[PDB]
Amino acid sequence: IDPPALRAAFAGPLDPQHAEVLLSRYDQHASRLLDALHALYGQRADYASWLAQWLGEVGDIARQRPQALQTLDSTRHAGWFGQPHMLGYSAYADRFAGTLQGVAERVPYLQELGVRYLHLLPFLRARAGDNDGGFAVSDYGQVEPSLGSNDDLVALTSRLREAGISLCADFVLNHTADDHAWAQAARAGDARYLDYYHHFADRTVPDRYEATLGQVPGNFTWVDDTAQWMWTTFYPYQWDLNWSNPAVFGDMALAMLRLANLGVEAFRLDSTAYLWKRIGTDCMNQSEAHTLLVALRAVTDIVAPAVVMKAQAIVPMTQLPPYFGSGVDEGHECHLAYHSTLMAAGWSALALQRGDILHNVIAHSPPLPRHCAWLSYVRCHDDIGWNVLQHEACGNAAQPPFSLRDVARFYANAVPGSYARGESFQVHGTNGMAAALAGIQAAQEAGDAAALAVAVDRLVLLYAIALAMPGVPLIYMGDELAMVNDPGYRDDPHRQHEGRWLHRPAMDWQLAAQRHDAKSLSGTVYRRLRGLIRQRAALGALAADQALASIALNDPRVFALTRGDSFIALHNFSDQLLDVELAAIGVDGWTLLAIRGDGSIVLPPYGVRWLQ
Ligand SMILES: OC[C@H]1O[C@H](O)[C@H](O)[C@@H](O)[C@@H]1O
Repeated sequence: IDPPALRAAFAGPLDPQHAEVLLSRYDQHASRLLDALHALYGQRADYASWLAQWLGEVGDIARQRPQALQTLDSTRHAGWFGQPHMLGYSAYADRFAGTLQGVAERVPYLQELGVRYLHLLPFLRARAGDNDGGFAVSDYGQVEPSLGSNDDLVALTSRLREAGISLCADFVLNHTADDHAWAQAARAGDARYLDYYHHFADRTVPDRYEATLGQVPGNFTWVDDTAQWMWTTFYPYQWDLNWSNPAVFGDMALAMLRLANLGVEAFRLDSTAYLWKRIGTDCMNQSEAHTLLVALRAVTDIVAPAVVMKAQAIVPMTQLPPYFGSGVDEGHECHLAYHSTLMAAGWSALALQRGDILHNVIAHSPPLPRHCAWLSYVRCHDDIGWNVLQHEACGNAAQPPFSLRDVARFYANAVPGSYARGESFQVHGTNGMAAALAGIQAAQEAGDAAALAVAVDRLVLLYAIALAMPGVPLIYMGDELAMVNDPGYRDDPHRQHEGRWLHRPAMDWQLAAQRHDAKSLSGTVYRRLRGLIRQRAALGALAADQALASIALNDPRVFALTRGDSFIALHNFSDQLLDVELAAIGVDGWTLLAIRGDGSIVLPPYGVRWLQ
């Protein structure tokens, strides 16, 4: 409890030329950091010494932050990630361009699309053999050799930065691969690193925990080398870190800052809802898990304020707001959170031709805290998790119930008339590319030009929705070219049995070349999306600090989304021509060229109209 001594510990390693700005930020945020750490570790006898030692290390890393990034830290404004020009892209570096140097040479492509936020999937050193597509991390401080070197990472972020692109990287902080140095040291008998994990000799403690835990068989894995049961929420080769140990917090905070110093500007906080373990509970979305994130945010506010934290928490709407900070800490936790509820409702709506479901989600979308926004999306590297919509599926006063079962069966083409070509993964989730799910694949396979045109309208409709949202709209690699499924995985050696590869294709650069050709399918999709991106960028009304709402319409097939007080986006989720009367939405304005009026607004099947 000696603030000046802690401040001195942090200040020591800083250089005089760059100590004032840093110390100024420490002075305004350090208290929140110390309060969070006290709540978590304050009772431990080793707390004070650990704290002063770690702060010194933090100071040393702060000092090492390249000048260009320190400059960014000082010039970037809070809320920068929510400006209308922000557009995201998510891809595997290997699938995209093979290696990190390859990705850097494709930046022009990302620049032309209008990308300003690039999420590269797990590219840090991963477990030998199976590693869940990189999510079993074995070194948080080093790039996977098959992808390149840390030098290539620095050259990539420097290049990205020039093009106005912020690299988002996964920070898998809940668990590490079981061949991570810490885990190997544990396996070797080091009690210091064994304690970086949750380990038990008998199933005595594990069963008590098992009493209230939900399983993502069981939550523990026997390990001969440590001769103990290790907590393994996900794959058996992924050991849950012990965040109740101050050392784990310290070292993980340092790893995060080292990544920030390599150019990482955004952190996708993986499985962040499982961070805190307490018997008698489901060990999910725990109070302390949020305190951990508040502490990591305070660390970034001090050392690398240009960076943002994004929660990866695929949970129902009601459990997302706390990720932006609750009560006293609102605005002091994560900057972004995935709006998975919206993503699943978009597809549910499309399959059911029901815009009322989207009115329901937006109408109930909790208002964003200042300087916080949503990561809106259509697809990603995982299966579509329909269960986050359990609550909305029950219906309410305005929206009758809908069937998650039927929605999943429709996209799995397990029902007669479906234009979808996804596959059930495990209500089981759905695998498949956006174009495969919206009808593009089926139409191409039937060589049915009319159906193709309509399928194209459906894909665009879903993306138009994400693009009108407050935050970062994230395009999943290849959707901009309407790439379809990749059944090749069923032929690949050690990849069959992992159905998600169906929607993890290697980037098709020939298709990409066709983007110029407006008569081609890829070129048609690319142009429609670019048009929305272009219009979005010019609408200050779409900035994340402007309101988001939805006007209740009595025609269930329509969805009216509003931003601020000047923008309205109209959507027809059915295959019928219909119209919306100006009365119902109180308008008479300009029709945006996503491509005026005092007459009703006619919407073609699956059409979208942006009005100012
Ligand atoms: O635990 C492993 C899982 O972590 C996250 O949920 C990733 O999004 C998913 O792709 C991965 O399989």
